[PDB]
Amino acid sequence: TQLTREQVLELFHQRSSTRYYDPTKKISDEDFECILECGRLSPSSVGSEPWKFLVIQNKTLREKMKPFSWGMINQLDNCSHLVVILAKKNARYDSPFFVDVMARKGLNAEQQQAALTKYKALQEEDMKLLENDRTLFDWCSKQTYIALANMLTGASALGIDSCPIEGFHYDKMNECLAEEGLFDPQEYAVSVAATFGYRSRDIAKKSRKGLDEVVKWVG
Amino acid sequence: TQLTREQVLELFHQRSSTRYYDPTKKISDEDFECILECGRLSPSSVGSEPWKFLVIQNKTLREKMKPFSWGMINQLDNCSHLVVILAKKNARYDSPFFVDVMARKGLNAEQQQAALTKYKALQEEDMKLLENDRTLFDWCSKQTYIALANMLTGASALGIDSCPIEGFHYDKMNECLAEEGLFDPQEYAVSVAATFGYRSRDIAKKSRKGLDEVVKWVG
Ligand SMILES: Cc1cc2nc3c(=O)[nH]c(=O)nc-3n(C[C@H](O)[C@H](O)[C@H](O)COP(=O)(O)O)c2cc1C
Ligand SMILES: Cc1cc2nc3c(=O)[nH]c(=O)nc-3n(C[C@H](O)[C@H](O)[C@H](O)COP(=O)(O)O)c2cc1C
Ligand SMILES: Cn1cncc1[N+](=O)[O-]
Repeated sequence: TQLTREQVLELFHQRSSTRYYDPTKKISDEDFECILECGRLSPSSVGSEPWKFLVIQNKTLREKMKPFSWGMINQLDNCSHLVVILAKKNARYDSPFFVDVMARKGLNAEQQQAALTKYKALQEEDMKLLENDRTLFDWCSKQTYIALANMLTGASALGIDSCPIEGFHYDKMNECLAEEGLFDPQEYAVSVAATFGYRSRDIAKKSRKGLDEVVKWVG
Repeated sequence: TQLTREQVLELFHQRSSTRYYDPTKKISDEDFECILECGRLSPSSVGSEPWKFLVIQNKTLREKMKPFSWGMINQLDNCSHLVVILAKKNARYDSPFFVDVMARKGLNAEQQQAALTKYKALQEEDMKLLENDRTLFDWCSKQTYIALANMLTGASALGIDSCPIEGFHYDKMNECLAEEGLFDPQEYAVSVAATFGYRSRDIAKKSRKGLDEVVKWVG
């Protein structure tokens, strides 16, 4: 809630991508719903919250993922928890989805007419999102990477390890989770995944480009 | 480094988007560098780190932004620090950019060949990123939203308020920054921005969809 600079830097050095989990250690129900709160509470362009979290604990569905999920093939066998983050498809400014967003903010017919104009200008001319489905979807998916990041960091502050995952066939992952009836494929699609658990190896050392290469100061 | 579930929950609850900053209060050099380290230390797909952070402290450059940055037009004057995050354009697997990525990990001719095969599978087959230029830029831009999230969370842990920013004309933010020589527009493009400072009003109440509609457990 309040940390020193030393405690902050150590929080982000200690967070590593964990490829090897101890299958004997499970995350408690309490710890993991806290990790999920970190995602839920995440900021979100125009409060859109365009995410759904699938917690994949069924072991046979994990096995069914392995043939197309080379980026996590062994982690699927040993991680405590697997989260697949979906992102909202077709989140147009004039959609029922954004009517839900305005309703959660209590906007009158006037404030709605102002908000929709702002949504429209953000989507249509600021960010050029309405070119095709993929560009609008990728806008929501970006918001979900905020939720992903916060879940990795909250987990690590709880002493729980994690690993973000893009290494899988996205079309096959979308099909397989839709055929289990886990989400409506016209409404949502897979954005990114993450495993969680307790590492079985030492933390690898951070390798990054230096601060002088990634930062540019304009005084 | 290690918090409790209540500590973690308030760390993410206490962060909110600040639209009103105290022009009298400035972030320390040491406090901000630690914020920037939270970004630098963020995870990224295949270690790509496809970001650059422009810290816009120049006051008259901030003024040029106001005509096309309605999302932050009040914050521009009073915020302590403004960061504009760029994402790499054309980060193709076979590009010089990924030679740097492989170099930073010290990969032999055989290890580079395996890594190149994995990057190609990821980009062409799994995520279908080579459809056009926007799909590939939007992938790198997603990674930058991880960096963005961690900087907001690091700020909040240091007592520093923040607001993430998409409310500007991207076309005109790009050209304004590129014509002033701050990045190469064929190599990078604006992804998202964020202000940092100390709030001048009260923290508004968190409003989020309930955990029971954003989470679906699969047993
Ligand atoms: C969105 C995203 C997707 C990633 N996908 C995978 C993956 O499928 N499998 C994996 O082992 N690592 C994956 N990584 C981890 C990166 O390779 C890792 O973040 C990077 O090499 C830096 O290492 P560090 O996170 O340990 O600091 C992914 C990272 C991100 C942010
Ligand atoms: C990527 C991103 C871009 C945003 N752009 C803006 C913006 O331009 N101006 C602004 O005032 N708020 C902006 N917001 C803030 C959101 O409106 C805010 O996160 C959301 O309404 C939830 O409120 P909270 O962050 O206070 O919890 C942005 C949020 C995100 C994550
Ligand atoms: C992204 N990805 C996919 N497979 C492996 C990775 N990695 O980040 O090393």
